Amino acid sequence: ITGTSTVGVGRGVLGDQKNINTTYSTYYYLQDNTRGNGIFTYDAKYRTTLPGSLWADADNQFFASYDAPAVDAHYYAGVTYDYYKNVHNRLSYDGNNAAIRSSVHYSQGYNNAFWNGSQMVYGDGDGQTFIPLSGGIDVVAHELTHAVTDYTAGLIYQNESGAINEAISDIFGTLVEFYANKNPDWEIGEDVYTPGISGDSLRSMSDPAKYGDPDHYSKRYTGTQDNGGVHINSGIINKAAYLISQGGTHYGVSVVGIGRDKLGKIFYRALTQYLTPTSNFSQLRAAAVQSATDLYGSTSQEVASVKQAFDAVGVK
Ligand SMILES: [Ca+2]
Ligand SMILES: [Ca+2]
Ligand SMILES: [Ca+2]
Ligand SMILES: [Ca+2]
Ligand SMILES: [Ca+2]
Ligand SMILES: [Zn+2]
Repeated sequence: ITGTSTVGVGRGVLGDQKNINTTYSTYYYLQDNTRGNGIFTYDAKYRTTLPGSLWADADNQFFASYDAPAVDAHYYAGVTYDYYKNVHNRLSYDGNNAAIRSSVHYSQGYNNAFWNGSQMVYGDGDGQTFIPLSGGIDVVAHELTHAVTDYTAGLIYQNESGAINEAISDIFGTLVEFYANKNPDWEIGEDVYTPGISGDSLRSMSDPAKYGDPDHYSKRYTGTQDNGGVHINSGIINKAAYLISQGGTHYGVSVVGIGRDKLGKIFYRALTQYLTPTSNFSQLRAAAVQSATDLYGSTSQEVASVKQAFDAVGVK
């Protein structure tokens, strides 16, 4: 990890070639010195001990199929870092250029990725439900957005707070996907979910109900599974964010879209200035309204659209 900065080349999960920032010191390591205090990618070697070994490669070429998840975790973490820096003027997830660490090849057949409070972790999937999860830029950015949330609002991962936490990760995962401008959509995980099946995804922001997730507060899940429905009730907020950006009429309520850039600015402000660990949906609405008010004025279209969107999904 002390060495010379260089640039290697490899192929990612989906077979695309990309340049990656590496560090040379006997081996070439997946250590990007160009961004903050660095982006580091580790090999968990099919175990669950973390972080594993800093990824070392003999020739700075990453075309082996074992390499692909590392390439994409390393690259997409850099893209995510760039999004936050360039769009929101935020230096890494803590605002002080904290090193970003990811481990790939976690466990065997593991159909998930997560932020664990210290680092990102990516399974390879079982090859049927998922292919390696770092192949999805929205997934990567979703996970690194959990780190942002943890250092800012600190939304507890349960019940309504947790659903907001999840939605924020989907929202910013999608915004990063649009920033990178590679096949962007309002779906989550499409690139890595069900390689056998075209056109599906893990979750939809444009139509959460496509996969049985609620799109109105009246349909919220009230039981105990999934920490009180954090991945289920996120759909209510996701739909609201989609409406703020894109517009539409939902349960008879019409929303004029204000676009993705303003969506991002409003929700970033809400997250960093107004939300707290125990914020519920009604407080999110208030925070988003206040944020839009701060940015655009109390009689703006932007404020009106935020109100309309939350009315559309039944959040007062
Ligand atoms: Ca190599
Ligand atoms: Ca091997
Ligand atoms: Ca996409
Ligand atoms: Ca997507
Ligand atoms: Ca699929
Ligand atoms: Zn999440």
